[PDB]
Amino acid sequence: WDLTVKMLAGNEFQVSLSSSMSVSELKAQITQKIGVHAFQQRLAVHPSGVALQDRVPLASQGLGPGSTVLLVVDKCDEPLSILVRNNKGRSSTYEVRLTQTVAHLKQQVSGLEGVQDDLFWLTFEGKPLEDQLPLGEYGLKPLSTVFMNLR
Repeated sequence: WDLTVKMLAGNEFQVSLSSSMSVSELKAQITQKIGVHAFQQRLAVHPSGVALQDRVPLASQGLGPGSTVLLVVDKCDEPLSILVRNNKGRSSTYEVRLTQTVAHLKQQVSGLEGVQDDLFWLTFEGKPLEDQLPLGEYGLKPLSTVFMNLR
């Protein structure tokens, strides 16, 4: 599957989807082309401008081989205030950026809570956060609540 990507603020380039033919794989190929995090990519159908739905298959949104998608990169990486609730249900406020790793947040929580980093993990809406992934890949927002879970 070969697709044209047209960036509003710049270049047009080709990508190939040879695995899942999903939005997730389209975003990953764009990362290889322009070095931008998947969670910062905004995509629409060319030329309608209708936004891509992140869980609907590409085939059902009018897209396949030879289709064109519009791409813009969200320029926003300002700090945002989230909550992390400790083992006793006490929440503390943390300033994070979506380009920081889960490991960055775990360092902040480790210091404020006084719990060595390997004695806990973090969950958002029940899903575990992985140290190496950016906070942005979990859809954290201003006022998101994250849970500290002890071993």
